[PDB]
This record gives sequence, C-alpha cells and structure tokens, in this order.
Amino acid sequence: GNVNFYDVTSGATVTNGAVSVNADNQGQVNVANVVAAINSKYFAAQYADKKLNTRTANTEDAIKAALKDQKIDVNSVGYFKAPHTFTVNVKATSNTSATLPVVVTVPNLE
Amino acid sequence: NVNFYDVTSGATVTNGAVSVNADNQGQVNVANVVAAINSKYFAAQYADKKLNTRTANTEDAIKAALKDQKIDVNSVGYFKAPHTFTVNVKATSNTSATLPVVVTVPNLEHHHHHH
Ligand SMILES: NC(=O)c1cccnc1
Repeated sequence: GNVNFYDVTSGATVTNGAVSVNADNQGQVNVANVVAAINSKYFAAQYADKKLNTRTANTEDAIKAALKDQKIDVNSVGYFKAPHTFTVNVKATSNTSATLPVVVTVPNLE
Repeated sequence: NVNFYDVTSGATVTNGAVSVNADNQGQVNVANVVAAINSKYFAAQYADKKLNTRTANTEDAIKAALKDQKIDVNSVGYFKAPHTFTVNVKATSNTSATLPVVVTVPNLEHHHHHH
C-alpha cells in the first residue's frame, strides 16, 4: 500500500541511500548527473497484488533544495560548485509518501 | 535469483511460518496447508523494477515433509497432525530457491495459557 524505495539492481527495500558523483577538474557538477546517479541506483514503487507499480520521485527538485539549504546556487543549465557531501531527501508520493535520504559524495575535490 | 516474498507486504522472506488448525479428531488436510502457505508466500524473479512470479511445488513439498516424518496421508489428503514440522517449498528459475516453512498445529500444543 505504502510507497517504498528499492535498490534498482536487487529489488531490496531501502531506507537510506548513497551515491558518488565525480566533479570536473574545476570542482563543478551538474544536477542532471546527480539525478542520473540517484535514479539509476534507487526507485520508488507501490507494492500490491504481487506487483511493483513504479512511482516518479522528485529527484531534481530534491537536489536543488538540498544544495540551496547548504547555500549553494545552481545556474539555469544545472551547474554548481560541489561540496564534499550533501544529503538529498528524495520523495515519491502514493496514489491511494516515502522519503529516501540519499547521501551524495563528491570524492575528487582538490 | 528466485526469491520468496510475503504476498501482502512484498517483503523478501528467508524462513516462513504458518499455523493450521486440526479438526476434532486431530486430523489436518494437506489442502489446508497448501492454502495457508500459498496465500501468505509467493516466489518471483526480480528484474528491471518488475516481479515475475514463479510456481512453487507446495503440495509435493508438504507430502515429502510428511513422508520424512513417517506420517501417512490418506487418499483424500488427511493426516494425523504432529505438533510442528518444516516444509521446504521450492520454486524454479527460468534464467532456484527454497523457502523453509514451519507449520504448527496449535490445537495440539502440550503447553497453553488456557485452562
Ligand atoms: N554509489 C553510486 O554512486 C552508484 C550509482 C549508481 C549505481 N550504482 C552505484
């Protein structure tokens, strides 16, 4: 009945997530690359009747909101100066909500 | 890669357990054990955000468990219930998994809070 988050590859339910994203040599990251990393690794679904019904997460919005809470601006094409780490609260809602806290690490900052 | 899952929650299960009541004569029917197990647990192969259900051999597993306990089942599926026994339910892969299920018959327990 509830939306849960799941590991894309195993299908196991998850409560906490983590991904790594490499910055470019100038320490910049694009939001679209964070979105792709998170959404490739984790998905949301409502389970019923031996079936998973996928639900869209607000990954992009969640990333920008996490960055703004760390006082990091993103430009109109999605670039920002990355911190070493930030936590994204990825949300998916039900039809009839779940939040996955995903720690993003940017490991290659000078 | 085949796993067993709880029918209602969808959570993966390693070891299952069910309770099945005997009749007044202390007999249980295989069909009631089948229904108890299969109503609660199912097998599936997970891939690509999708569950692909697989058939379990529940009835055969029950009869094999009962045979190994030297418990005879009659032609209409009735047997004299032992207190608790384990059934090894199997499902096969298309690309293969066993769920041990503990079956207990509660009307035949030696200890009980009731008076
Ligand atoms: N941990 C990760 O950065 C990650 C991202 C996507 C898939 N698998 C792992």
